[PDB]
Amino acid sequence: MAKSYPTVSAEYSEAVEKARQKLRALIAEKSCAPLMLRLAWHSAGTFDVSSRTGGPFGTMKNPAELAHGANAGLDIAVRLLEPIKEEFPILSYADFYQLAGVVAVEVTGGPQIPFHPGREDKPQPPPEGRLPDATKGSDHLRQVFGKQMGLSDQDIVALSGGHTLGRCHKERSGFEGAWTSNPLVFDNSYFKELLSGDKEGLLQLPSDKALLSDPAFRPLVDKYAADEKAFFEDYKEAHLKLSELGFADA
Ligand code: HEM
Ligand SMILES: O=C1O[C@@H]2[C@@H](O)CO[C@]2(O)C1(O)O
Ligand code: NA
Repeated sequence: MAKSYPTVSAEYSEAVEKARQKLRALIAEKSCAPLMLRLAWHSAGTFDVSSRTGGPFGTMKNPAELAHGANAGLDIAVRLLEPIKEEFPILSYADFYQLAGVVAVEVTGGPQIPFHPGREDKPQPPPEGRLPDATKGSDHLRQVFGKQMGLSDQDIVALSGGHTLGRCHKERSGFEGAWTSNPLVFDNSYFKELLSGDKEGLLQLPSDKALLSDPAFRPLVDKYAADEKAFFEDYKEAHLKLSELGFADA
């Protein structure tokens, strides 16, 4: 009941469904689901509840936001998706990029995340510096996900499981390597690799390791490593919340 979703036209809803189908095909065919999940997350994760600035309002299309250091490489994702966007002028970029994130999780075998249309494209990007710093720890994660975005500790641990997709690139973040042996498969392997310690061929960031030493985060890592269904349930809830920060609040 925390949300009151806007009414959109039948034509808007039809465009969402047709765009979903085109996104499913493109993301699968080009093997770019991890990049598209990162696009949606960096679009949404800039929300700050105290000022109600940032969040999933289409501003990743803005070259000034693409130039943020944390967003290196997301210009590739924006350009890959633009041919589909041009077929759906009625849709906001805000909705379109969050739909891409939902589809990315779907096509890699993850949960079905609900999607509610109607986000506005806002003119001003957030200030640079809202997103989490991979070199920091649990206090920082709580400041960013908790105090800025308004999400819970469970949400932090479940959303970190998104690193079951993809990898770090030396020219983008500067880190290099994949978290899992199956970077195009959405499963609970991220938590299993965390628990087993470091191993050759795989990467862990300091922010990942912070989940192991924190007394509230660690039981959730244990849970998700043992129970993929529980991970999918909590991930679905957290991604839905993330994708709607600042949107349709009652
Ligand atoms: C918890 C704090 C987080 C930190 C510190 C963090 C940091 C990073 C870094 C440094 C990269 C590498 C970028 C590159 O070099 O290409 C990355 C990639 C990625 N992030 Fe995270 N991230 C966090 C949370 C999340 C969340 C919440 C999600 C989505 C639910 C997510 C999804 C991804 C994905 C899928 C990739 C791989 C992208 C690709 O393969 O192109 N991350 N993240
Ligand atoms: O998801 C992704 O799409 C890119 C594609 O080139 C293959 O791997 C990538 O570099 C990626 O991980 O960013
Ligand atoms: Na994986």
